[PDB]
Amino acid sequence: NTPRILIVEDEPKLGQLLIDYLRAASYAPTLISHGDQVLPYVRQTPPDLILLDLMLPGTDGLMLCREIRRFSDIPIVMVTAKIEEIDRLLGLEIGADDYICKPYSPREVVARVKTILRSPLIIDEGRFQASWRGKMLDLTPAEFRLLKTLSHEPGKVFSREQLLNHLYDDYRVVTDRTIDSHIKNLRRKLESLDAEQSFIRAVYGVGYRWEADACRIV
Amino acid sequence: NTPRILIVEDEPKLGQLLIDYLRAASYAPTLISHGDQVLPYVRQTPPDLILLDLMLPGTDGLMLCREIRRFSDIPIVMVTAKIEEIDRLLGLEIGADDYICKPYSPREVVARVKTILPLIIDEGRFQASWRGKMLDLTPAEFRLLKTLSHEPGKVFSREQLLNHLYDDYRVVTDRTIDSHIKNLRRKLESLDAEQSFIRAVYGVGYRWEADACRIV
Repeated sequence: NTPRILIVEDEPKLGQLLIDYLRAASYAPTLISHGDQVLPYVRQTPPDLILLDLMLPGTDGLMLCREIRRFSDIPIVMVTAKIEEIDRLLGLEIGADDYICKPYSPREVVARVKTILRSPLIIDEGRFQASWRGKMLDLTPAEFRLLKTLSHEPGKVFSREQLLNHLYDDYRVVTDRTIDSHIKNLRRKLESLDAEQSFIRAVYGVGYRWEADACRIV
Repeated sequence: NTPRILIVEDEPKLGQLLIDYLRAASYAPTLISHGDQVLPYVRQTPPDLILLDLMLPGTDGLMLCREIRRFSDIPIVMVTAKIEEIDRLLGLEIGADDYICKPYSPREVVARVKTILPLIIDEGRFQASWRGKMLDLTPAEFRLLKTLSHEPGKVFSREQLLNHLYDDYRVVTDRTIDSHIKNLRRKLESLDAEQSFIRAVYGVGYRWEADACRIV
């Protein structure tokens, strides 16, 4: 159960070469000698991608290309020139000032084929963004760290000193404000989206507590 | 004073074509057709970049490039590309499932070549620069720099500079005015020292003490 690729190529040597490269890339290559055979094959045995050699000038490639596109939206890679290997490049050491423009290699053909074939509170710490009921929140890095801290352990009272230590451990957080300022600001932005939800409770000298749902981390 | 680029191409049409495209990009192109000519040219008249076609007769470009790389670290682009296929495909509608496999065009290499190659404020792309050198400024530092330097000698209180940071929607920080000013001055003094940029007086405000900003 791997992606199958139909190679429409007349030249037998290159045809086999593309088969060798594609099969080695864990694909299922199939070769066709152009002509009438192509169309019914695409209808009965549809591939996941069509590698088509437009024998330019010819125009017979483009005509077949246009014919296939009429009844199917299967991706077609229109080969313009003659695909050749460059084994001279293999083993070549690339420095910091050595820029090698990509060749017209069967390797690069395989490469392009690979490219073509590819809790109301949600917090993503990979991109550092949060959302309440789907609505995005515009938070400063401190308001974010406090949001994730409280919402991860809901019903847990965090003292003002504890939250500071979560802000200290989080570089990308530099703050001249106080904890009370942030909590109000974060709550203000949360109440902007809801106003019907009890988000953060503040008991002086005791600490802050998240009184909403547990954040879902992505 | 523009970047000099050496083109090593044996094919005359593509050679002249690369010259035209590169010169149009405000560069200084020089074409060499033979492999025995380039090496002494790289010595006597060193270019800023070498556009080297991998496939030229007489001597292969790889033994040619290994030679240049031995006595210079000038950036070398290894070209394996040809002319572009216009007219044949001109007018064709390229769908989301239509992928064109074609060799690099002389337009594309010039594109790739380009990639390899006192106070001014461009409020468009939101950047600044002092004495040529660009400034890495946070949205608050930028807004503060423009506000202060637009009117040198004028005193803004911290209450007023807060009004500006509040009216700027690019600005979202956890820092105060005093920190941004300390920062903005720290980055300016990192460039050229002994030049007094911002003066801060408590209870009075802040004052830009240098030349005015040149906008856009």
